[PDB]
Amino acid sequence: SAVKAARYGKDNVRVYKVHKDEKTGVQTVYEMTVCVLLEGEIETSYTKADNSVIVATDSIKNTIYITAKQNPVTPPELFGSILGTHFIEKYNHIHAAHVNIVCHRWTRMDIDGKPHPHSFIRDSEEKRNVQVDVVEGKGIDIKSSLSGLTVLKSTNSQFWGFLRDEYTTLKETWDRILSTDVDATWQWKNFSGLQEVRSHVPKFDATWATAREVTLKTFAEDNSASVQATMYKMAEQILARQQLIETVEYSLPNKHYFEIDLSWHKGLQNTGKNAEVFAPQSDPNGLIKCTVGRS
Amino acid sequence: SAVKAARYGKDNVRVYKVHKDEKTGVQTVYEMTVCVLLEGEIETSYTKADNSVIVATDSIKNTIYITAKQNPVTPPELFGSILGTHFIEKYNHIHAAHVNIVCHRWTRMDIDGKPHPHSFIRDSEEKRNVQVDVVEGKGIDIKSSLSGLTVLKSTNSQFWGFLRDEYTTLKETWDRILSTDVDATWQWKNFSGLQEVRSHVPKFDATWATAREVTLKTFAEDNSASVQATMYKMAEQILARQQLIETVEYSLPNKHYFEIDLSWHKGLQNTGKNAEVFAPQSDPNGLIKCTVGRS
Amino acid sequence: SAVKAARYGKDNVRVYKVHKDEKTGVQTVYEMTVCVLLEGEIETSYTKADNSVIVATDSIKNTIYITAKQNPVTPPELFGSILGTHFIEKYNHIHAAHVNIVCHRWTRMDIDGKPHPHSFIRDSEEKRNVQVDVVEGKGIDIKSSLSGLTVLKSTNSQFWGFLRDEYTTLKETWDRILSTDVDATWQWKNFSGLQEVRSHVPKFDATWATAREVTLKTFAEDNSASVQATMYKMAEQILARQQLIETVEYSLPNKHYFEIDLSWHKGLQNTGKNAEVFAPQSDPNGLIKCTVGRS
Amino acid sequence: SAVKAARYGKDNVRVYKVHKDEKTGVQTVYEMTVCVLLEGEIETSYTKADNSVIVATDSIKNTIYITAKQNPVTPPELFGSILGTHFIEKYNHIHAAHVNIVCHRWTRMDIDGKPHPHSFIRDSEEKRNVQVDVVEGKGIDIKSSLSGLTVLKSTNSQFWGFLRDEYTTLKETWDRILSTDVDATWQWKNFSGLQEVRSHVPKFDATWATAREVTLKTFAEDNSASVQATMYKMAEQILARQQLIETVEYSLPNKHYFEIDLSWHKGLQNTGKNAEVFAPQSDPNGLIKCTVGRS
Ligand SMILES: O=c1[nH]c(=O)c2nn[nH]c2[nH]1
Ligand SMILES: O=c1[nH]c(=O)c2nn[nH]c2[nH]1
Ligand SMILES: O=c1[nH]c(=O)c2nn[nH]c2[nH]1
Ligand SMILES: O=c1[nH]c(=O)c2nn[nH]c2[nH]1
Ligand SMILES: [Kr]
Ligand SMILES: [Kr]
Ligand SMILES: [Kr]
Ligand SMILES: [Kr]
Ligand SMILES: [Kr]
Ligand SMILES: [Kr]
Ligand SMILES: [Kr]
Ligand SMILES: [Kr]
Ligand code: NA
Ligand code: NA
Ligand code: NA
Ligand code: NA
Repeated sequence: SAVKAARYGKDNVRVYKVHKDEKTGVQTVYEMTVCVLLEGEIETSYTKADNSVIVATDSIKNTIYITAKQNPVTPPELFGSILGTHFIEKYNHIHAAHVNIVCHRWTRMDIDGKPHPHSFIRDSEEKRNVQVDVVEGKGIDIKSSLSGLTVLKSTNSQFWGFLRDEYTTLKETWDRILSTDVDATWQWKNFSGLQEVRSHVPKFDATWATAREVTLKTFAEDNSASVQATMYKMAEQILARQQLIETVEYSLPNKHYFEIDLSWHKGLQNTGKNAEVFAPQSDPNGLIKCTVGRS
Repeated sequence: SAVKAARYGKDNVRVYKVHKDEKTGVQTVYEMTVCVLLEGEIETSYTKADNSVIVATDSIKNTIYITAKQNPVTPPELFGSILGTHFIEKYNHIHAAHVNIVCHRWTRMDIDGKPHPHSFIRDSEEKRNVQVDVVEGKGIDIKSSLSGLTVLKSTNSQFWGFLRDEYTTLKETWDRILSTDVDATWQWKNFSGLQEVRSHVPKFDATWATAREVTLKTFAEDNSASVQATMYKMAEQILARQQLIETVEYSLPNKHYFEIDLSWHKGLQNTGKNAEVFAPQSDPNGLIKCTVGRS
Repeated sequence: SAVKAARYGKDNVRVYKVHKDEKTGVQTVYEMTVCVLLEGEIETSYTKADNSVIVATDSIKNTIYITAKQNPVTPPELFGSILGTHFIEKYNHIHAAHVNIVCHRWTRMDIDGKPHPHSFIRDSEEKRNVQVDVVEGKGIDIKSSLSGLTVLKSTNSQFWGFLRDEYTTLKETWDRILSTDVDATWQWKNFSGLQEVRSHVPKFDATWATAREVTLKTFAEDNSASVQATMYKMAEQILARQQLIETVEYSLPNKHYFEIDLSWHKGLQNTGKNAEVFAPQSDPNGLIKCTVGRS
Repeated sequence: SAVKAARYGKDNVRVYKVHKDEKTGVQTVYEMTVCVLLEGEIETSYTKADNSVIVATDSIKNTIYITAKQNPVTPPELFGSILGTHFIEKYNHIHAAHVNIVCHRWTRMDIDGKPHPHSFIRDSEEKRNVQVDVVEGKGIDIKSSLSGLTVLKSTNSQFWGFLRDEYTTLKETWDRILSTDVDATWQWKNFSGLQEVRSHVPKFDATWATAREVTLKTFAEDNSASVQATMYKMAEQILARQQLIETVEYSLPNKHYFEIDLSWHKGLQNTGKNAEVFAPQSDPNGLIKCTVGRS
């Protein structure tokens, strides 16, 4: 046999960091979950019980904490790039570092209409994520995303004109509920190394803000022909707004809300124009995916 | 043997309702998960295979949908009271209905600074709940709550002066992180029936808003001596603000954030005044509970 | 205001223990999750920032580990009794200790038909639990349970003869699927203290084994008239087999499996006697509860 | 912009099927969760609101049920191949079908030492899965796996000889706990179509049984130098036992169990040879991955 691929490291590393402005008293918090997996000249750890090539996962954990103490943890694209660059530079035999970061929301509280200096709320389970692949001699590949952004519109969604054959029961509709959990990813141009990442730092927060704003506005305003058509509009607008993005990917469940025919009970009218009460369906769910790039 | 207690019904009934103002075009959505369990002269269904006393759980489900079509679903205290009253009035042999409702957030989106007429975001996993126990001849007992309200403050929490003996390792602290998931319950005066509930309807939304506001402000502003001391302040203020509440209950995890001593690595200082990077602990967690009533 | 009830402590304490027979080489493992909440003369911690009455939750955690090192962790009824007795004896002002234990399965592997001395499998997510309430001057109240025991029978379940009115759509059936997650609790006679618990130690494992055996056999063999009727048979048999049990409680979801009418497609027959393919329903679910005691 | 990749379909389709031997009375059950995502000449559904190219996800759901009624659902590799072949054959413009199946355990109960004809237990949360990619003109690519197989050994695991530098705190050990959740995947030789899959049908159940047996025996018997070394032994043995497998992949968390130093309390000895009570760590966790192929 032989090792065809191998990577290893530490997953599920929870990290908090606080910044304290000792002049204003304003504190700012950051919380993430980090995974770092390494690749390199490590096959003998698998084939010959050769632990000498292993940077222990415990040491990778220590390194995450140390790196967070010594550097900014925001934007996550930068932190992940710093962290991944450390492992390929420090260890000659390590040739790739794959850094995944999930950023958790801690939004400053407003108390009596004033932002509080040191109190925060988890205002959504929505995450901001990065995948940063630092590959020796091949630069830094970053995928940024938002996920867990759960939305619903109560009208201005349609679905008609689809293929109809002997497997089809679905009725056409000109007015339905549309709800999803948005998972949106933007793939950056390859960066040559950490200097190039640092040169673009403001673009990371700005492009996440653009992606989120476009997602929400297009969802709210598009009189949707399908999930497919609406998500494509989101992607095209994000590409138009940031030239350093190569592709935008969406992965969207269609979280169905079924009408409930109540006409069997006292002639109650609860379908079509009279539909008020619906049954949210936990499963199954449509799942619609697109990757959009330039033409 | 004999049946000492019995209740049965339908759990996990997902319900959506929309309101459409056909004059303004503004739509408003409501989503909940409902459980209804009944009690009464039902023991023979258990002891003698006598299904004649069973209102089928499927029929209880149907009834939840029908009741949502025929009545307001807000405030949940009212909906639950309507629903529970239906079962004890409709069925002579049913003597109690226990209605639990979890309300899911669908907050109207603001698009370009204007509230959108029909688009919503799940802006938090925080729930608003009710437990409505409708007991024939004994009125309606309501417990209202908020849950899943996750908060953190980065300073202005202390914990010193606790008992120290041979089981104690914990260091006293005058400056720590405090984070919790708030579960706060207010117990209403017994209501004699549905008329009395309806007579107090505006108090339900107002008291939930008070409970939430007091929770957030007291958490943010109290230089906390302990979870115990802070939560008591919340409860006392809520009781002072609504005379129709008899008790307030809090159940709070202390979601610990541990300092990380990095002095083994290059003398890095990350404890005490220099603490910036922390390890959030998933488990174990302190769990602190109080029920507060009038003196 | 005043404190009407209060309890506090440490939840979600994960504990492993190994026993090593250094003569045979056979190792045996135990894994649990423990919660200990204390009550007593603690109100001033809530009302006056008086931490002197607080046995820190961190110290409660330490105590759980220490107690596991110094005593058997099995049966859980005994461990919980030891642990709870410690807090009310050690601390004059602590008057109750509420100990919850969830026991996780680690079943010894059989390798080439021989039990392995030190390798284990999590052979089910089924738990064995205890709730041990140690109350100074009032002894030790134990509730034992099994939970998460998920079963299905493909026939020999019926449901007919239930109440039919204008809310009813459910068809009677003489042959359906029945599936549930068993939560079964047996409540012991009050014990006067730890000596009395210890005097009954073999009964704990024997009664858990009886409860499990009766559950499985009655589920498998009863041509069920309803969940209600079948669960009552389980409870009555357990009471008949252990006189030191006062009550048995079951809480059972009816995890519905719906027929799928396929007659719209090529006349396919998939209902009634021809039903082969079903749609498991995630929600809603019936929920049926009984507490059975002696007559 | 332009569509670079697109796939869509129905996820989370729960399916049960029963087989009834009407001669012996023995019933056998199967339960799965299915996802089917299609690719093909579908870009205009995204770019031009052209729903004519969409086989509705609802219709894909119907098709899963119909296919389960008309064909065996076991082995899952065969069912998935049938299902995926249907979509690329039925629809000229659909060129790939990606079928994921998770198989849930329903193990026949033994009652009084005899297998019961129609009662089953979910004896583990362990899954058997397939990923079947049916690509028009490119055959059928199958990845089979087992997942959620949770194991622990209490000794005969070591970890020493790893890289030690200024980031390292981990102590070498010659005797530790090892616990993981096994995710093991075997990748089949490409099949030309459904006939070739059918020609190998017995190999699917046999190779899953081999993979599971080798996993358990190697875990139990290897005096492990590392997760890396042990998992490689598993993979090499599986490749040696089935020539129609090209690669074996393992993904293994190292679910850490930490010693607890209790020497601060009464000199209690709970480390090294005296270690009995451990703290299972929920997070972080090592994560170790290998893909092994022939040399
Ligand atoms: O927007 C939708 N897209 C689809 O592909 C689909 N299929 N059924 N319903 C659907 N809704
Ligand atoms: O606020 C707190 N309350 C307690 O009871 C406690 N125990 N350890 N830490 C604690 N923090
Ligand atoms: O066993 C059952 N019990 C019930 O109470 C019920 N109601 N609907 N179906 C049911 N099945
Ligand atoms: O088996 C192990 N492999 C590793 O790579 C490792 N790192 N820390 N501990 C470890 N244990
Ligand atoms: Kr962080
Ligand atoms: Kr969308
Ligand atoms: Kr609702
Ligand atoms: Kr608090
Ligand atoms: Kr244990
Ligand atoms: Kr049952
Ligand atoms: Kr199935
Ligand atoms: Kr392993
Ligand atoms: Na390198
Ligand atoms: Na009644
Ligand atoms: Na005491
Ligand atoms: Na085709």
